[PDB]
Amino acid sequence: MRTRSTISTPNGITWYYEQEGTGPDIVLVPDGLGECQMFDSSVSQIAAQGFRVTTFDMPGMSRSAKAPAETYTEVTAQKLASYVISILDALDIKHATVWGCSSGASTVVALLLGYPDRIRNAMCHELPTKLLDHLSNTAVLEDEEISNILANVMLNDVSGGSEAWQALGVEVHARLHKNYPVWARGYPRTIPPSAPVQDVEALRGKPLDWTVGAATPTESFFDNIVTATKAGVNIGLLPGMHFPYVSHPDVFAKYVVETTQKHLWNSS
Amino acid sequence: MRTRSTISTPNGITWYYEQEGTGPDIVLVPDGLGECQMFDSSVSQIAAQGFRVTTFDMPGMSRSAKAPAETYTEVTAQKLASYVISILDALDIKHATVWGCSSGASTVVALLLGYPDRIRNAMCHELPTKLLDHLSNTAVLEDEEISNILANVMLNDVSGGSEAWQALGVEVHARLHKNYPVWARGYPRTIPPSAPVQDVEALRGKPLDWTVGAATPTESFFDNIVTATKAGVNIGLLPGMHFPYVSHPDVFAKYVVETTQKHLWNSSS
Ligand SMILES: C[C@H](O)CCC[C@@H](O)CCC/C=C/c1cc(O)cc(O)c1C(=O)O
Ligand SMILES: C[C@H](O)CCC[C@@H](O)CCC/C=C/c1cc(O)cc(O)c1C(=O)O
Ligand SMILES: [K+]
Ligand SMILES: [K+]
Repeated sequence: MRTRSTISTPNGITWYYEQEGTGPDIVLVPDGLGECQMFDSSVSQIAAQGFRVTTFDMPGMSRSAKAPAETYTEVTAQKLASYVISILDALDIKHATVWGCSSGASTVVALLLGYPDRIRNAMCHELPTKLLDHLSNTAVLEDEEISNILANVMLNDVSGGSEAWQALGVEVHARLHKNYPVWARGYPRTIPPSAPVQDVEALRGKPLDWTVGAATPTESFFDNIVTATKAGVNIGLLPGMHFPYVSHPDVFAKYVVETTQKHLWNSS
Repeated sequence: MRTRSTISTPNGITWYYEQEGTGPDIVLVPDGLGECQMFDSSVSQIAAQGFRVTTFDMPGMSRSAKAPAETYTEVTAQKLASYVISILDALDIKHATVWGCSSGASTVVALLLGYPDRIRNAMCHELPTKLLDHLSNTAVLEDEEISNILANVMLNDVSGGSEAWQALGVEVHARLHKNYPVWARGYPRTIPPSAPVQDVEALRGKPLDWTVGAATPTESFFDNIVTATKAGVNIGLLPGMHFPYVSHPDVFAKYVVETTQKHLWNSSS
């Protein structure tokens, strides 16, 4: 029942995407690694509740690598939001619920603020607003050292579940291996300063639901809790750390379905 | 030089207390384990910046164990605040800056709200507001089972620094071993519901500075960040987890000194 295909947008990107289901649109935007196979289990569980679920590899990453260099260098939330609107346009998705973690979180808040008529509601998880020099500094290393450093960070520091992370399988980890240097060179130096959470009053009353990982060290996304609370935005936790859709797919799917259902009720 | 002595209060407690320095009073209230040797390095560093620093073991715990049963059973923030005021009265400490973590955090917020004339400013760290059934359930086990379980929890789950925690040494850990069953039977069922942070508007504008451990899992004191932000109370992080005065004593001491200095400036302003 899964459609697995490609679509070309006039910004030069040939996207790999997947779709499943019929009903209101739910779009799952990847984290910075850009790898939509991380949503595989959850896409079927969400679609089975009466939704059309769409996800895709991000430009320059995995199977969406046929893209111009501007789409995967000096990347900002605003660039990514423009790229996601281009694929929604191409797929004729007029009104979508959106999820994103990491740069995906920055993307979905930029989508909700920038394109309000297009976005039913946004779920953001672990939105990066701080420059971390130790990750910025990986951008100047050789590709093999970047892949080794970041593969270890994901598995041992922020996966929220090392066994589920490894169980993504050899093919996915081979794609991630190639994505690590693209991510290092294009994301950590430019994504955090582009965070669309400088104007707290712009977030107030918006259909935004914000999460942090329950096991994430407090320091990592402390600022997300403070910002959400200042804006009166719903803020809570999902199990695990940076990849709840990998570590806890059934909890993740239930959250996405229940949050979408809450906004469908409110909308009527 | 450090005073190390005992003093009795008319509520029946014989306190073990330590004091060092001259200047404005800073009082370091222990966490639930009630063991003031955890502050030993910090007391000297803080006192050296021009403060009189006082600390003590808590009633029923460590060297303050000669105390009536009411002082270490059915413990609440408000009971602990009344006990701390008793020792501050006994030591003629009229106006104090106070620090506390855990049940100590609940105690210092209860002190600031209940005795505003006595408290210059309060620093609270990791204030418990939720009942945890797995900790409340230790109370029915045998003393040795409680000590073994909670010694392991403190080292592995909340110390913030296994080397520093173990380096407290045999004397301290032998006192903690005896305290674990007292704490388990007296604290976790009654402290969280007593949290004095249910009235958010009562906190607004108060001289309160709130911290959580940087490495603490986000779930543990998520509610503290939310509450502090709702109240407009200063909220930030210290290195480590539940025992920054053990894991990072020099950072802890600098925080206490700088926060006290900030409020001395504001008090004159
Ligand atoms: C206090 C912490 O525990 C210290 C270690 C934090 C480390 O493990 C986080 C690993 C995932 C990185 C996200 C991130 C980082 C960055 O510098 C820029 C970004 O754009 C991102 C992003 O896009 O998500
Ligand atoms: C989501 C988290 O990771 C789950 C694990 C949290 C666990 O490891 C922390 C242990 C520290 C507890 C202090 C405390 C707690 C309490 O419920 C009542 C009290 O009275 C106190 C007190 O007296 O100090
Ligand atoms: K699950
Ligand atoms: K230190």
